[PDB]
Amino acid sequence: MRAELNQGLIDFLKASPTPFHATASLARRLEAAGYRRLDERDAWHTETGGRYYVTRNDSSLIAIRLGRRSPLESGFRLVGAHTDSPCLRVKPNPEIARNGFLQLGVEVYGGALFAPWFDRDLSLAGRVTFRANGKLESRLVDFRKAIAVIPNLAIHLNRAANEGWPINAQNELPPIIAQLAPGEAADFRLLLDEQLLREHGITADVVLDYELSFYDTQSAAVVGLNDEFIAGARLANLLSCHAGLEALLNAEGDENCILVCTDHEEVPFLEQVLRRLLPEGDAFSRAIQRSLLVSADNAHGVHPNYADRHDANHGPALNGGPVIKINSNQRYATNSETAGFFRHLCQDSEVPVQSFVTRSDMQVGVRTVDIGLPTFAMHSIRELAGSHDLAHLVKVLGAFYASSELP
Amino acid sequence: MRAELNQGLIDFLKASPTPFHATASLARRLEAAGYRRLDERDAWHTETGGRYYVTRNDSSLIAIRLGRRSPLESGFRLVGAHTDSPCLRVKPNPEIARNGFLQLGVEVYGGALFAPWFDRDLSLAGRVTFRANGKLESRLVDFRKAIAVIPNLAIHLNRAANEGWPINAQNELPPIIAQLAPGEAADFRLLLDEQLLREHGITADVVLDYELSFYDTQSAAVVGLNDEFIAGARLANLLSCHAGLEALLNAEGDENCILVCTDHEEVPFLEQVLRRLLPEGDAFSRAIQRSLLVSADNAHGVHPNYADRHDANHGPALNGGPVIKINSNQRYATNSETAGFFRHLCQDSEVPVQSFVTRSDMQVGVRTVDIGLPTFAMHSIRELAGSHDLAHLVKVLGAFYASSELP
Amino acid sequence: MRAELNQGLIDFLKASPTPFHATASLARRLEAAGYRRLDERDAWHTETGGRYYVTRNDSSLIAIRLGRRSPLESGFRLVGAHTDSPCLRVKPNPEIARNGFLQLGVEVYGGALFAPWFDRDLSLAGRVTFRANGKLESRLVDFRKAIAVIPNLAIHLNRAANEGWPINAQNELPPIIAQLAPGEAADFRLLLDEQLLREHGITADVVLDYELSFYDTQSAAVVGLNDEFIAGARLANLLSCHAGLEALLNAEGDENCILVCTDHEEVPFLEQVLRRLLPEGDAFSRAIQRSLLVSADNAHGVHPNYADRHDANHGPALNGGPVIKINSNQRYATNSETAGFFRHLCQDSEVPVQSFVTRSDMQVGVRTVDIGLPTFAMHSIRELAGSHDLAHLVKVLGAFYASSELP
Repeated sequence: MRAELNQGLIDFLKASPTPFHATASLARRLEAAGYRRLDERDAWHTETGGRYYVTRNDSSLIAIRLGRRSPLESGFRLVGAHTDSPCLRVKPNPEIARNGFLQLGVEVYGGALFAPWFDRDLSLAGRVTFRANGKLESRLVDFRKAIAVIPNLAIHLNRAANEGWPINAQNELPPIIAQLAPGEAADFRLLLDEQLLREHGITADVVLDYELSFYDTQSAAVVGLNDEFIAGARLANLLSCHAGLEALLNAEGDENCILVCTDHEEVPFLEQVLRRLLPEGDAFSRAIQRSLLVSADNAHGVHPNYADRHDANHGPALNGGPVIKINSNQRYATNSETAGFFRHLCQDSEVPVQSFVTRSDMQVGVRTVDIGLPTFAMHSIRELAGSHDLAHLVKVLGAFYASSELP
Repeated sequence: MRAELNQGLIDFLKASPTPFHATASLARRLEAAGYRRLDERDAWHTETGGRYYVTRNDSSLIAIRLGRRSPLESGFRLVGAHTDSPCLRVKPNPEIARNGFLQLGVEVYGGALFAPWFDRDLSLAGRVTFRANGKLESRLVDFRKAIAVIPNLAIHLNRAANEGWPINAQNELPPIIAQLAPGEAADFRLLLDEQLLREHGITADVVLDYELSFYDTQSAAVVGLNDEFIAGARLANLLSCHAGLEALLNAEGDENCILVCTDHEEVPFLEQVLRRLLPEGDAFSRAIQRSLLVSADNAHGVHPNYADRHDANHGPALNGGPVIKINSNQRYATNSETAGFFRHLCQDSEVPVQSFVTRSDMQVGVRTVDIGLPTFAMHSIRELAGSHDLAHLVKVLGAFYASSELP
Repeated sequence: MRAELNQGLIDFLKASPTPFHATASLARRLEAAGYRRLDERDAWHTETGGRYYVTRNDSSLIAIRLGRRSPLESGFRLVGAHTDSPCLRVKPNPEIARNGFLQLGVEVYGGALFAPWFDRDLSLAGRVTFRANGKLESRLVDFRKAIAVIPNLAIHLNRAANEGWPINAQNELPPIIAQLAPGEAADFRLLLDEQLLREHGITADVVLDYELSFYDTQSAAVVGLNDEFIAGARLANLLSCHAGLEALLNAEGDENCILVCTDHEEVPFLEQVLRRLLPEGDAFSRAIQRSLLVSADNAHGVHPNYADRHDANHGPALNGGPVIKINSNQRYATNSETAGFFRHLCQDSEVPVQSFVTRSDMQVGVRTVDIGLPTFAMHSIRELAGSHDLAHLVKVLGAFYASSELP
């Protein structure tokens, strides 16, 4: 699957600057493929062999493909990933006016590496809540244009820059967006009002509150001498969202398949949705003990400039296939049964597979295997992954969704 | 003057990833406007009204517009800038093969800020010297494609990351360009030999040596909510080269005008060229003491996130015009006469002008005014300047080239 | 409201030295309003228009108003607060007899500020479990009288006292209660036995175990030149409990309303109670996704003597209204929809509203808005809040409970 798979990823990442936009993008694909949307507030609706999806807070999405087999006989095959990434979010009273500039105060979301955010052309996107015609409403907004930058202090006025300093997020991260005339008031909510007009044809009476992320206007791209790598924001964790969605949509077989993409993994929806697909009593527990969750988030590749940060025996290579993550050591994480099963699926699929244990010096109750695609620069504004690995992941996720018996 | 000057800047930066490429791009524009090349190795016959340029080492360039009066009487009007910028250069035996990767060893050129170089899509460009058909030759090469990246270490594996660490250039900076093998051999010279074929049709007996810089594939761009800023690598000092050239080519009047763009700022040609424009004896000193040099670098704008790093009285603004830079501790730097003359040309041109001396706790013999366009993130891989400043500098350098005479 | 409201608070604080006493004070008010206690051990027979409350461990309480529309169509309006505060609790073998005194060993509960506990007139209260007539029983006890003090070491014997020292909880906090005329054994359980007699007229065979907090005998009070402030212990979080209860008892409309006042916030009852209010299966998830929780905890006012400890843009004022708390790094916390809904509710009730994110350098699945009354000196033994703010919160919580539409 190429190449086409990698251009698909690049398009998905571009359409998905934010968990909201990721979720909307997953949704449009689910709907083009015949999946029907359920609202949790309504009575469902639900039919053996139906394909459905449900969202929560417009930022988390569960897709459900019911098969022929009873879950009380065959369980579910669940794939889990997450729609959020570390980033910079605009504060609720954000306007900072100094030395002729307008800046926006930000809060750090997740474990963001701060340095990489400097000297990048940033735009802004996310959810805005407002009142129009007596109604409380929300829409998504994406400025698209490069409107913000967080410049570094020049080396000439910060000479031990390369010796390193403790980056103060409060002081140092606020992006510059404009210059103000001598002259003039700053109103960020008025700018969101203008953006609602331009993007949706809507005129808000009052803009109330928002969840708006800065993001890099540089698109993801295949890089390297033989196109071995992909570079881009949000590879952790939209690459897995995309892989999982692609495997669900192409899935063969008779199994009950679930794709769970949740928000806030960088900080009950699944349980609550699964309990609604089941008769109650002992059904939930019987279904779950026959099920398996493949929990897909990125792993660290052994980095050649920082090799000793890895276990010599457990250094995953980019383009070396999914990594089974061991920490034995957490409750419902990889164990011998789930690791073994996954490992056998890889060999059946002719996909190489790696191992990684989190190095010796540095809830529904479903069995799980924790897996990751090897990744460098995790939590930077621009990460690096293998250009062969999306294909490997989609293939092994497809095999999982069609798999007959678990361990 | 609007988009056109800024778009012209963006095109010039994109054609000029290296001092060699900058020189070649200035030479092509000068030839298109009728300037002819003088070879330093040969006798020159130079006339009143002539338009010439001369290069040295293919990385430095002086353009000469002779007016109707001898420089012995009317002097020269010189604008100085530089073709080089801080960057990373490939070492002469650079292949590093570890953890399945091919990396290239690099040296830091100039006072580069290291951090901003991480997680960027890099290409490579510069001079290659080789033997073809027993002839020693050189050409320029630019791979164009993003073939390299210097990944950050993931936050998970470098958790104090945001608290700063002294980046080790020898260990941390070598870019990844490919995956090998095994036991595939790596030969960078062979790779240059292929690029010589692909780009120039040239076969090459042996590739001997090279001067190659990594550079960002992301183009420069107008950014900001009201398009107030320009972001790009090499704004220091290519912005000034371009302004000077645009001023030289368009300047009214008939003065003796010189544009000097030299390599190895950031670390005799001028004197040796200008001597050859004059008769023997005392002519040189006479013309020089009637001349004035505007030495155009970039200045630090007062940064709103780091504002107390400037003098409170001498904080220049992006888009507030050229800055006259004072340093009494020189050389032949700005003095009252040269600063006065510049300040008066600005007022006549209706261009605003600023001043700047450093915080008080931080040779031909030609009189000089040291000026700069205000700039943030000097010596990063991506700096920021004002989108109105280019027009301002071109106007005033234009008035300067048209001046008779001196303060 | 007034004035009455503030005296009502002062009285509630006085009757509520412990989570057990706060719970019994809420219970008594709820019974006098006609709400009826449901026992979690029993099957419930629950009716539209009902009026109920349930306690667990005698220290958490949930009050329920059932309206005539089903929660499946209209959701619940929940307000959450907590009955506990940081304090010093008596150890299980606590008698310390030294230098002629009797002291009681203490445990620190919550993140209490130590310094403020010194040089205060303390009493003692809480739950005593004992055997009387062979049977195992609990009662609440409150000594009322100032029986304990934790004195500072004098300046003369601690001359660097004002330069700060690390207060050791084990050694420095044990309060003095008496002098032993030795004599003379020290038996705390006997003392507790005498208090049971004095306060309840029961005679106890043996005192087994207890949960006893020291607390300040100084009543809460209106302070300030214009009576702008309220000072007293436990304003975090008994102000919110009080305001919630007042809002619930006076709420207009007939919506489904919950007041949840839980123990141990400072360190499943809600979920387990809500399920019993609904039919089987899908009713729970439907009701919840239609519900909203206003989670009411004190927030930090910007302190004029320590202002830079706030974001200069998000520095909430005492008497400036409830504060909407934003922290994007929490799963079911304020979001743009719940913030916006609450912001508009305040504007519609004519109540001023503020926002707070922290400085950037510093589970039933219900949607939530986290709010707080601006406060100084949490969690001292004596905190400070605005004397207008209780009125603001009671109004806005009234409007929420009377609100048909939820975000």
